[PDB]
Amino acid sequence: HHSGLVKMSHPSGDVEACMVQVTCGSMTLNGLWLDNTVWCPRHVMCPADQLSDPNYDALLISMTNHSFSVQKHANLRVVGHAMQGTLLKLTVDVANPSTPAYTFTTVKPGAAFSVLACYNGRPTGTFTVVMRPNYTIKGSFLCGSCGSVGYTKEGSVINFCYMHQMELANGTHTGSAFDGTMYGAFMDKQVHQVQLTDKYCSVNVVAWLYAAILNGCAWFVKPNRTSVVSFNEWALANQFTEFVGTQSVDMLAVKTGVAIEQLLYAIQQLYTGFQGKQILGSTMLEDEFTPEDVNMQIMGVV
Amino acid sequence: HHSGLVKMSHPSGDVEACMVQVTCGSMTLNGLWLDNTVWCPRHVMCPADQLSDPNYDALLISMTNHSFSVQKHANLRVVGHAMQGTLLKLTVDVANPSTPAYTFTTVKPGAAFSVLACYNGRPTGTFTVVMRPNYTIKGSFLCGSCGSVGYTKEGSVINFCYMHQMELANGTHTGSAFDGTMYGAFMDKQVHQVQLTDKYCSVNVVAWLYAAILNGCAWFVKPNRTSVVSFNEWALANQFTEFVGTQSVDMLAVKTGVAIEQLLYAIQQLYTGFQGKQILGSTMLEDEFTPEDVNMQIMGVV
Repeated sequence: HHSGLVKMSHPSGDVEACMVQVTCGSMTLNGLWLDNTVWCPRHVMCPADQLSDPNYDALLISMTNHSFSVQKHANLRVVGHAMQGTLLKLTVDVANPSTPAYTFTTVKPGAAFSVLACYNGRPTGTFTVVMRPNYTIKGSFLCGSCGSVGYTKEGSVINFCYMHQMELANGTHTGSAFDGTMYGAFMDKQVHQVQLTDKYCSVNVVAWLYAAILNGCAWFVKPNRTSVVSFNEWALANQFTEFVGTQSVDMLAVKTGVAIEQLLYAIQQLYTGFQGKQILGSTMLEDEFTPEDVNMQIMGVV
Repeated sequence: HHSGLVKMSHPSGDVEACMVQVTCGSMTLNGLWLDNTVWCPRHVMCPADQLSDPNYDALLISMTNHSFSVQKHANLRVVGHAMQGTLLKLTVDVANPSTPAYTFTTVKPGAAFSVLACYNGRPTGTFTVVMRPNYTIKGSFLCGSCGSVGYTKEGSVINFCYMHQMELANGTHTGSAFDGTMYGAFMDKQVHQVQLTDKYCSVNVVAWLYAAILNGCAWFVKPNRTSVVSFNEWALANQFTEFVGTQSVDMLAVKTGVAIEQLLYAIQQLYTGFQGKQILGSTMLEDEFTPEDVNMQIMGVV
């Protein structure tokens, strides 16, 4: 029985109309054109032959407005340049007439967001990811994809949360918030960097087990219960995040009549082994679907 | 090590500008507005209290142009109505100024395509699926989503291949081609229908194993070989599709130096058990990624 659960992205049209190409010297990547501002990663200033441990403060000073070329696939004349953390803020002379209603925000581990992968200012695909507990995402990014953006949507308002910067040695990806900070302890330097350990997102595992119940698959449900506090102590020893419930999890508990604390116990047992049984066609726990995804795609509740 | 492989959809903007709401009597669903034509599922004519085994020929005759209301979220005046298989073809007085370059086509089992899920003429998410060997897809569709469309893209040209019609008892979905035929032996009737058995898509499994090698995971590779002909005889007895190679598979064979016939042997062995080992973090074979996906997302080859 198919769960009805898929990796679902926001429609990308509104963001598509905001993507531009930014070139500086030997380097080309993507930017995001909102109002009179173009945001892009600051390593566009960096000579393609010196991306290792660059001095961005000095590269910045060396640039003038004419050092930047912004192109929509039109030329947008740059009339101002600034650096905020790991991002540039270029002011251009034309405001984007397709600028949507938007905010900036910072996404938290466990939460999902949509990504528009672009090359040369040209959108090429969209996908959705969860921010891992070690502040990477498991994306699909190649050379020339920096500046691609990740975003959520609430109603008509687009909440930009991510601008892609780099790949780590283990094939996962990270980038910046639009306040210029990198997610995690990462730096936009092409050198060896420690990576924090990943973890299962307990809340998303709970969501997944609820999805299974909503699909009639409930063999893992016993009357036994672990409290939230005792789960969280267990979790620290076991590479799960600590669980923090939400209203969306409460809704699932109500629709199913199965308590969070019964699924926490179930997780503790399934972690040691499924024992031949499957769950929604899987033999390991799934933490890539959020309580919100389950509520929306299975129950029609946004 | 993350493969770099994700479920990737085309950017949806071009199709978003083609979606409308179609209402007839008690029923509302989505349509696709290209040129002066709006396509939508024919059960929009069916009284919401009689969707079981309807007589569409008689419902059709009972309609006039004013029986249909088309709305873009504008009102498009209907000046012609026709039925082609399981689809209506409404002619409207305004041509869609955002009509992209397009074709119609029919997607084949194993092949991937992007879906724009809409409700009330309003796009709400996008995702990508593979056409299963029993001519269902594992989608995420609720009431009011009929008329959502699936499509591929070649360059700038959008190839429409699917208009959503129904959910089956096992939670999978099917619909029509734009020639009006349903995929498989399905009928657009809300009654019990046999369902063919699903199968692993051998070609996509081969793609997946190649992806694993490209990510450094090659323990399942032995010098042993099964020919294509002997695999295909095995496959019929084992709920795999018969394998049919393509140029995109040949490219992967060349990049890796590992022959198709070595991975066919590997599949025959992994089918009986992985034996504790994993493959790209999975303990079962994966057939949701195509040779094209692997070439594009891992190697930069379209």
